[PDB]
Amino acid sequence: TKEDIARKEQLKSLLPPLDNIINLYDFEYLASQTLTKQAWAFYSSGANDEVTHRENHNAYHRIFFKPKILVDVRKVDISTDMLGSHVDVPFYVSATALCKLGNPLEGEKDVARGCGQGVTKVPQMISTLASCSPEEIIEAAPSDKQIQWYQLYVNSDRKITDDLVKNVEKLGVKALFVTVDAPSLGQREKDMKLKFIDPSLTWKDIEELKKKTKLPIVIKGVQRTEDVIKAAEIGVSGVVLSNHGGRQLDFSRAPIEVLAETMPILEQRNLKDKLEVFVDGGVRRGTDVLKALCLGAKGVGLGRPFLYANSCYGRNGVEKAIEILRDEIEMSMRLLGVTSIAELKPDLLDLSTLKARTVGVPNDVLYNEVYEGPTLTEFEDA
Amino acid sequence: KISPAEVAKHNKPDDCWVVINGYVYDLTRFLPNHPGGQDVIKFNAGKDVTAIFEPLHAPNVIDKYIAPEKKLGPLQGSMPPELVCPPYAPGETKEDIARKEQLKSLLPPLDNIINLYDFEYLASQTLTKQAWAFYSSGANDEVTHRENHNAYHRIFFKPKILVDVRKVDISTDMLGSHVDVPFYVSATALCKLGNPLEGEKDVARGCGQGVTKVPQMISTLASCSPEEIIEAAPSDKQIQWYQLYVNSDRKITDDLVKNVEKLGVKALFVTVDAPSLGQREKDMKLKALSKFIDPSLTWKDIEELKKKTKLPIVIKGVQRTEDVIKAAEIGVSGVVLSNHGGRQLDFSRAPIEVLAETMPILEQRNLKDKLEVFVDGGVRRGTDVLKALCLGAKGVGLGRPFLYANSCYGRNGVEKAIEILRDEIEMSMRLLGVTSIAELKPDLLDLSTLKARTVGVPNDVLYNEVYEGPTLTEFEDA
Amino acid sequence: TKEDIARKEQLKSLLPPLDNIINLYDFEYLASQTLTKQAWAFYSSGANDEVTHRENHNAYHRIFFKPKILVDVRKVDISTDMLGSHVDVPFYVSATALCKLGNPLEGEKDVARGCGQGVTKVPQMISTLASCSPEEIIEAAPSDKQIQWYQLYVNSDRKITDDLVKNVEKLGVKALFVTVDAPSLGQREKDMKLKFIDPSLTWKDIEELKKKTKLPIVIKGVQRTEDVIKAAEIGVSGVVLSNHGGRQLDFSRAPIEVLAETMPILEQRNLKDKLEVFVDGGVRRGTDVLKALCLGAKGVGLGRPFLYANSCYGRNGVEKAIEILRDEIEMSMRLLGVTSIAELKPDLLDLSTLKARTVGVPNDVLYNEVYEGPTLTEFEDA
Amino acid sequence: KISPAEVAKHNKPDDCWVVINGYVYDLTRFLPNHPGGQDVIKFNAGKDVTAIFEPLHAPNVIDKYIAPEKKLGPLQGSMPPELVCPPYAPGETKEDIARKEQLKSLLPPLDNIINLYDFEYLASQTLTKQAWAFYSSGANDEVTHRENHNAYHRIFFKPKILVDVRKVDISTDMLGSHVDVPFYVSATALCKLGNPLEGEKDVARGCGQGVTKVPQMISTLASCSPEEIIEAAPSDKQIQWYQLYVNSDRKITDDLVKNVEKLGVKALFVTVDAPSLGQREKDMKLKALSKFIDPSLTWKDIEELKKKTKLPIVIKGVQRTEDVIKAAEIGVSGVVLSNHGGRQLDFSRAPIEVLAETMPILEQRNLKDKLEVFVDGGVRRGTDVLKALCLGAKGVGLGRPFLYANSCYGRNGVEKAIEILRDEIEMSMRLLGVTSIAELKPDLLDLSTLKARTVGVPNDVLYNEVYEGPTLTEFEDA
Ligand code: HEM
Ligand code: HEM
Ligand SMILES: Cc1cc2nc3c(=O)[nH]c(=O)nc-3n(C[C@@H](O)[C@H](O)[C@@H](O)COP(=O)(O)O)c2cc1C
Ligand SMILES: Cc1cc2nc3c(=O)[nH]c(=O)nc-3n(C[C@@H](O)[C@H](O)[C@@H](O)COP(=O)(O)O)c2cc1C
Ligand SMILES: Cc1cc2nc3c(=O)[nH]c(=O)nc-3n(C[C@@H](O)[C@H](O)[C@@H](O)COP(=O)(O)O)c2cc1C
Ligand SMILES: Cc1cc2nc3c(=O)[nH]c(=O)nc-3n(C[C@@H](O)[C@H](O)[C@@H](O)COP(=O)(O)O)c2cc1C
Repeated sequence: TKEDIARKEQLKSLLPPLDNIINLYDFEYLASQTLTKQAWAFYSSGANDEVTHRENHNAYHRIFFKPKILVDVRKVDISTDMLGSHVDVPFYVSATALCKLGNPLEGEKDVARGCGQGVTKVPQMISTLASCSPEEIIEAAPSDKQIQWYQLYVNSDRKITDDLVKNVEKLGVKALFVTVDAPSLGQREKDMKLKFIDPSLTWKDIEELKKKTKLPIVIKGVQRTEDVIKAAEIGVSGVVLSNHGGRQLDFSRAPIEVLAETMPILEQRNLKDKLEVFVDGGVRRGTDVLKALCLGAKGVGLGRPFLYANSCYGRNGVEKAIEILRDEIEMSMRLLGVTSIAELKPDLLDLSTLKARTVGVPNDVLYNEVYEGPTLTEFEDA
Repeated sequence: KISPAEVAKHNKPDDCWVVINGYVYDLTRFLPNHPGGQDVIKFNAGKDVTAIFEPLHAPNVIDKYIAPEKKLGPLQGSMPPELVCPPYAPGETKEDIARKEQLKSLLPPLDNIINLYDFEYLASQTLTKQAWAFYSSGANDEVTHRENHNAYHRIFFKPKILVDVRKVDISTDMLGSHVDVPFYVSATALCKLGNPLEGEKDVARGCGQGVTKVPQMISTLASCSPEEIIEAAPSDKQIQWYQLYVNSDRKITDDLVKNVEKLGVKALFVTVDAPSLGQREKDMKLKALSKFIDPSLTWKDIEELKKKTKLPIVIKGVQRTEDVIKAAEIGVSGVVLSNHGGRQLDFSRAPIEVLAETMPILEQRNLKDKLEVFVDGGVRRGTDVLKALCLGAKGVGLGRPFLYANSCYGRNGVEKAIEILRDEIEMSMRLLGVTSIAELKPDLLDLSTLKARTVGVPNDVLYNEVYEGPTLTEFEDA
Repeated sequence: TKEDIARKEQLKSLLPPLDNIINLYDFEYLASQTLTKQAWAFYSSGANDEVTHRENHNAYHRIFFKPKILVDVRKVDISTDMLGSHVDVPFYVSATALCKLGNPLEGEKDVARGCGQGVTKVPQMISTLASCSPEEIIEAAPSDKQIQWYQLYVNSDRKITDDLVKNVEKLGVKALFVTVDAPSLGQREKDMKLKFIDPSLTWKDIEELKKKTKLPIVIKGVQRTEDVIKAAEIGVSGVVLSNHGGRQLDFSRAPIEVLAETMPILEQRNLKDKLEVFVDGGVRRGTDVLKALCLGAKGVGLGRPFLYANSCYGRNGVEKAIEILRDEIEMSMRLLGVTSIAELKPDLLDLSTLKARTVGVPNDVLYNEVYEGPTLTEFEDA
Repeated sequence: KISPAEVAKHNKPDDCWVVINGYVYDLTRFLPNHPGGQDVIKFNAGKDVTAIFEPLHAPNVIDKYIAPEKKLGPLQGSMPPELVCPPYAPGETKEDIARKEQLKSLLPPLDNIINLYDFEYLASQTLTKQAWAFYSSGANDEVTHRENHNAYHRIFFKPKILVDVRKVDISTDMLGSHVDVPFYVSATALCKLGNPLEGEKDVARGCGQGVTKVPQMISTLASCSPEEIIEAAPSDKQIQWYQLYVNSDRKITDDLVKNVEKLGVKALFVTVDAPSLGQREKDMKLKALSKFIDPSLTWKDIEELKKKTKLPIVIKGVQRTEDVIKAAEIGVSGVVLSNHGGRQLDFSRAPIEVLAETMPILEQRNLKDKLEVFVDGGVRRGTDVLKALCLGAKGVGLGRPFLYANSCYGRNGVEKAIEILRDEIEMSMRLLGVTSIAELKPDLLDLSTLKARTVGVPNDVLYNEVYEGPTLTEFEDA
C-alpha cells in the first residue's frame, strides 16, 4: 500500500537502540508502527470485540501481593523444572503461527537462536503451522542445552500427523503440545477486514496418541476445571490453561482466573502432583508471571511479546525480551521476600477481589456533560 | 367538491381539518389521539399535509381508524403554494444530498460488512435525522438501553474441549414451529423511515429468501398493511408473527386479531410494556397517554383475548419474575422479557438479568415447560444469543440491527445480517464445545459476576489532572 | 470581567424558548454559560473534590426498578401530604442562600411566584440567609394555597433568632427546618478561587426550641440513622436526610443510601409513623424522586435545579421546572404500574447492587496506549 | 599535585578514576555500589564530574563512605574543556529558561494556593525533568502509587450532628512527644533537586517556623548532612526523626545511629521495604542490588539494633499484618504501613487497606496498645488523614506534597502546606462532629465498600464507537 516508504524509513534506523527498550510493551509499540497491515492484523488480533484478549491481561490486576519483609534476598533463584527438563527461567516462548510475516528473513529460526544465544535458555514451542520446517528450526538452535517442544495441530488426514509426530521425536523435540481449542480458527476480524486442524478431536484420539509416542503430551487450550481433571484421568503430562490468546471464543474467562479455581480442586482430589498446569495469555510483566507461579502454574507462556520482539529485532530482540522479563521476575522476587520458585506459594497473594470483574452502569451523559470540577492554580500571564 | 380557503380556514388545534391526497378530513377528534403525539398534525393542520402522511402510513389506516363521518369530500385541486407540506425531516437542511452521496454506492459492497455494528455505523451516517433519532433513541437519558447489552458482558463462558464439534445444528422450535435459527426480528414501527420504497416488505423478503429463514414479528404501527408484508413473503415456509397493542375501542382490536389470523400469522405478541409513550428526548429535541394503546389493559383483558383467538398469545414487555409467573398462571403461550428496547421506563433492568432470575424460579415452581420465555434488547453478537439460550430462553430478538441493515441495504442487507449472526452463533457453538441448541445448558456459563452492576465513586479530577502516565519508547525521529 | 458582553448577548435572546427546555439539566447548562463567575461558583460548588456532591446523584443509579405490567394506569395521582398540609407533587423547592446572584431583580420572591403561579403548588423553603426579607418573600406568594417553610440557621445571639421564629410564625410560615449540618460552612473551593450560624447547636437547644413554638420542627442535615433515631426520641416532626448539597463534609454518604438503611430500622423500632423523613441532593429526574419515595421519604427536595431555572427564566423558569419534574414523576408511575404515592412501596425496586460503590484499580496506561481495537466499515472515497 | 591526562586516562568502567572539586578519587570499587546505579558515574568517569556531584550530595559523604586510600591527591588545576561536566539534567534543552520564567514570580502568590494539588501542578511545570521524573515516579507502570490514594476513596463518613464542635483540638502524641498536628513529613532523598539552595534545610525551617510545627523525618540519602538540617531547625520545640537504611558494612550504620542520637533526633525509622531498588521507568526513560542498602537484613538484625540504641525504632515499609505482629513481638516502638510511595514492588496493596485489616487483629491479639502504627502513601486531603486516624493509625505521613511545596515555594511553601492541611483537618473534624483525635474512632466511618477494588471487563469499543449521547439545549447562536 505505498506505506512501505514510511515503514522502512521508521524501521531503518529510527528504531531505538535495543538497549533502550524498557519493557515488553515497547516492542509492541514498535512492531505496530512498522509491520505490514497484513502481519500486525494477523499478530495483534483477537476473536471480535476482543474482550477475553484484554481480559486475560487485566485479570492479573484483580490480584495483589502481600510481600514479606526482612527476609534475606541477596540471592534469588528463578529456575524451575518444566516437563522433565530443568529450565532457567519459569516462562517460555509459546507457539505463534507463521513467524515470517514480521521477520521474513529467518522466521522462527531467529526465535530458536534468541532463546539460546545469551545467558538464558527459554523453552521454544513450535507451531505445526510455523513458516519454517521443524528440521530448520531445531537445527537453528544455538545449544544442546536449550529445550524445544512441539505443538501439534492434528490433521484430518491422520497419517500426515502420524508421520509428523515420529519425525519430530526423531528431530529431538522434548514434548508434544496438542492444541485442542481450535476446532475451527476463531474470527479474527482485524485480518478479515484486509483479506489443517481436524474438528473431530476427542479424548480417545489423545488416548491413542499416548500409546503411539514416548514424548510427554500436554493438552494446550484447556478452559474449565472439568477438562483439567479429564486431562488427568486420561494420563497426559500437562494441561496449558489457555483460550488461545483470546483469539478463539470471545467471552472466555481469563486463564489466571481459571487457575485460581482449578488448583484447589486438584488438591482436594490430590491429583495435583500428577499434572503440570501451565497458563498463558496476557503476561506482559514479571509480576504477572509471579501471580501465575504463586497460584500453581509450573511455567507460564507468552506468544505476542516474543513475536513482536522477533519481528522488530529478530534473534537479538527475542534475547532481549528474555533478559527484560527475567529481570522483572528477579527483582520482584527480592521484593516479594522469596528466593526460589518453590517458595512462591498462594499465601504471598491477596485473592479477595479476584472476582471483582465488573461491568458498569451507563455513564450519565448529561449530568456528566454539564458538570465541571475543581481547577488547579493558574500561573501569572504577567 | 368542497372549496380550499373554507377548508384552510380550519387552521386550528382542537377544531382542526386537513387535506390528505385529495380528500378532506375533519381531524379535530383525532388530533389528541394520534400515535406519535398530536403536535405533528397540529403544526400542519388546515394545510395539505399529504407529504408527511402518504410515505409514512400503513395504507389502510384512514379507512380503518377515521370514522367515516369525519371523512369529508374532495378538495378542489390544490391547496395554494405554501399550503402543501415539505416532507418530514424535521431538522434536516439541503443535507439530503451529502447523505445521498454518502449513500451512493459509497456504501461498502455487502461482502465487506463484518458485523451488525457496521450497519449501525453506516445507517447513522446515511439516515435522515428524524429516522436516526427515531430508530436509535431510548427513553430518557438512556441507561436501560445501553445496559440491555452491557448486561451480557457480565456473563462469561466455560467451554468444553475435545468434543467433536463437526456438524453443528442451530435450529430450534419456537412456539411450535421448527425454525432455522434461534433468533427473530422484533416489531418496529415505521421501517419506511429508513427504507422508504419497501419498508417492512423488504424485511419480509430478506428473512425468507436465503437458505436460512427467520421469523418476522410485524408491528401494529408498521408503515405497511400486514396484508402486503405477508403477501411479499418470498418463501411459503417462513414464519410471521403479529404484535398487537389493544385499542381502547376493543372491537377494533377484535377486528385486528381475526383479520391477521386469516392472513395466517402464527402467533400474537401483545405488547404490554407501553401504556404511556416513553419520553425520547433526542426526538423531542429535534421537533404520552392516547386511546390507541389503551392504558387500562389488565390480566383479565388477556384472559378474554384467549377465548377470542386460536393463535398463541405471548405477552411481550414483561419486567419481573412475578409477571412471568402470573402469565404462566393465566396460561398464555409465552412471555417476552423485554423493556421495549429501553425506550419506555428508564432504569428498568436488563432482560438477561431478569431471565437469570426467573428461570430457576420457573423450574422450582414446576411451570418451566409450560411457558416459552423469549428475551430481546441489547443482542448484537452470536455469543449474546448463546448466553440468552444457555439460560433458558427459547428465542432471542432484535429490533435495531434489522432496521439499520434494512435501511442501508434493503433485503439483501437483512439477509446478510441473518447470515452474519447465524455464522457467529455456529462458530461460537463449536468453540463452546456443543452441537445442538438443546445442548446449550447453564452449566456452560460463568454467572459468578452476573450481578456486578457497579456505579463507581465520582472521582478525582485534580488527582488525575496532575497525574502523568508512563510512556512507550519513541522512534528517533517519528 | 468584560464577559458581561458575552453574557448579555447569550442571555438576551439567544436563550432557547422556555418551551424548549426538556429537563432540569438544560437549565443548568444555560445558567452555566450566562451567570456571573461569582454566582455560578457560589451556586454550583461542592466541598472540594466534590465527590459527595456527584455521589448524591449517581447513588440513584445503583437502584433499578422492577415494574408491574397490565395494571390499570389511565389515572395516576402524585399528591401527598407533607408536614400537616397536603401538597400537590412529592418534591419541594429547597432552601438556596442568596437567590439574587443570578436573579438580581426579584431574588427569592420569583421562586415564591413560580411555585404558585401555575397549576401546581410546590412547597418553598426560605433561607435564614435569603437575599430578600421573609416578609417580602411570603408576601410575593400568588396563593393562600401555596405552602412555605422556614429554615432557620440559629445565631449565636440567640435573641436574634428567637425574635425571628416568632416573626415568621406570625408571617404564617408552615414549619421550621433547623439546618444542623453547617456548624461552619464547608470549603467551596470554586468560590474561594475567585473571592450567622452558631457552632454550638446541640440536641438540648432543639428541645428548648420545641417548647418555644407551635410550628413543626424538622432537623435538616441528618446523616446517619443514629441521629434520625435521636430526632425521634426528642420529638421533632421530621428529619431531612442531607449533607447540604455535598457542600459541607466531602466523603459523606449519599442521602438515598442512608434512607435505604435508616427506614428498616425505623420499622424494627416502630417509630416510623412518628417521623417524616425527607431526602435531598442529586435529584434531577422524576425517577430519582420515585426511587426516594419508594424507599420511604415523605417528600424529596431540590436546591440547584430551581436555583438555575430561576436565575435563567425567573418565576416562569421555576414554574416550568415544576411542570417538567411533575411530568417525569407522572409518566414514570404509569410505567412503574402504580397510581398513588402510597402505592410506591420498596418492592417496586431492585436494591441488590445499592452498595456497588466501587473505586477502580489504576488504568494500565501502557497496555491501554499500545492496544487498538476493532474499526467499523469505511465508506468508499470513490 | 597529580597530573590531568594520567588521571583522564582512567576513563573506563571497572577501573574508573574521577575528579570532584580538586581532589582525585579512584572510583573503581565504588562504581557498582553507588546508590542511584553506577551508570551516572560510568558515563562521566575520567572527567571532572564536580558539576553533578557538588549540588547533589550530603556534603560529608566522600569523607564518610570513600575509604581514604581511594582519596587521591590534587589534580593540577583543571581538566581540559570538555572534561568538566554540564549539570545533571538529563534530557533538558535550553529549557531551563522557559521553566525559569514560568517560575519567575509567575508562580501564583502563596495566598492563592488552595490545596496540596496546586503545589504538584506548579512543580510539574517549573521542575527540571530529572527532578520531576525522580519525585513523581512510581515503580513500574505505577498501579500501587495511584491505588495508595484511590483506596481512601473506598471509605466514606458517618458524621454526627448537633454536637457542639466549637473548639477543635487536632494535637496528638506520636512516639511519646506531643505533636501539634496528626501528620508528619516522610523521608525523601535529594530535596536539592527541586530546592537547590537549601534542600532539606528549608523543610526543617518550614515545619518549625509557624505556630503549628510538624515532625520531620530525615532520609539517609538526603542531600544535606543531618548536622545542618537539625542545626537549621527554627524552633527548639519541633521534632526530627532519622530514617536509616542499614549498610552492608554494619559498623557504618552503627556509627550513623550514635551520631544522629547525639544530634538529638527523636526516633529511628528503619526502612525495610527497599532491599532491591524499585524500577522507575520514567527516570530510566530519561537517562537494583547495592551494598549500601544491605539486602540480607532480617528480624535478628533489628533485635541487635535495639541493644545498640536508646531511641525508639520504627520499622518503616511493612506490607502485611504478619509483619506487624512480628514487629510487635520483637518489641519495636512502631511500624509504618508503607510500600515506599509505590516506587518499590508494584501490585503492593494500599496501606489504608492494610491498616483496616490489621487493627482488629492488633486488638484481638491484645498487642494494640504496644505498637504505634503510622501509614503513608497517597494522603492528599485532610479527610484522608481522618480516615487513617479513625481506623487506628497514630500519625499519617506525606512524601511528595512536601517536596512539591518545598521545591516551588521553599520554607513558606512548606508552612503553607502545613497550614492548608491542618485547616482541612480541623474543618472536617467539625463537620464530622468530633473535637479530639481521640474522638476519631471507627464507628464514624463507612467501611462497607472498603474492599471494592474492581477491574471491570474490557469493553466494547464498537458498541460505544457508534453510540450517540443525549444532548443539552443550545443557545440560538452560540
Ligand atoms: C388520518 C389519521 C391518521 C392515522 C390513522 C395515522 C396513524 C398513525 C399511526 C398508527 C402511526 C405510527 C406512530 C409511530 O411512529 O410511533 C402514525 C405515525 C405518524 N403519523 Fe400518523 N396518522 C394519521 C394522520 C396523520 C397525519 C394527518 C399526519 C401528518 C401530520 C401524520 C403523520 C405521522 C407521522 C410523521 C408519524 C411519525 C412521527 C415521527 O416522525 O416519528 N399522521 N400515524
Ligand atoms: C564519591 C562517592 C559518592 C558518594 C558517597 C555518593 C553518594 C550518593 C548518595 C548516598 C546518593 C543519593 C541517591 C538517590 O538519589 O536515590 C547519591 C545519588 C546520586 N549521586 Fe552520588 N555519590 C558519590 C559519587 C557520585 C559521583 C562521582 C557522581 C557523579 C556522577 C554522583 C552523582 C549522583 C547523582 C546525580 C545522584 C542521583 C541520581 C538521580 O539523578 O536521580 N555521585 N550519591
Ligand atoms: C500471531 C499468533 C498466532 C498464533 N498461532 C498459534 C499456533 O500456531 N498454534 C497454537 O497453538 N497457538 C497459536 N497462538 C497462540 C499461542 O501461542 C498462545 O496462545 C499465545 O499467543 C498466548 O497469548 P499471549 O500472546 O496473549 O500471551 C498464536 C498466537 C498469536 C498471537
Ligand atoms: C424504532 C423502534 C420502534 C419500535 N416499535 C415497537 C413496536 O411497534 N412495537 C413493539 O412492541 N415494540 C417496538 N420496538 C421495540 C421492540 O421490538 C424490541 O424489543 C427491540 O427494539 C429490542 O431492542 P433492540 O432494538 O435493542 O434489540 C421498537 C423498537 C425500535 C427500536
Ligand atoms: C447555592 C446554594 C446555597 C444553599 N444555601 C443553603 C442555605 O441557605 N441553607 C440551607 O440549609 N441550605 C442551603 N443549600 C442547600 C439546600 O437547600 C439543599 O441541600 C440543596 O441544595 C440540595 O442539593 P441539590 O441542589 O443537590 O438537590 C444551598 C444550596 C446551594 C446549592
Ligand atoms: C522522591 C522520593 C524519594 C524517597 N526517598 C525515600 C527515602 O530516602 N527513604 C525512605 O525510607 N523512603 C523514601 N520515600 C518514600 C517515603 O518517604 C514515603 O513513604 C512517601 O513518599 C509516601 O508516599 P507519598 O509520597 O505518596 O506520600 C521517597 C519518596 C519519594 C517520593
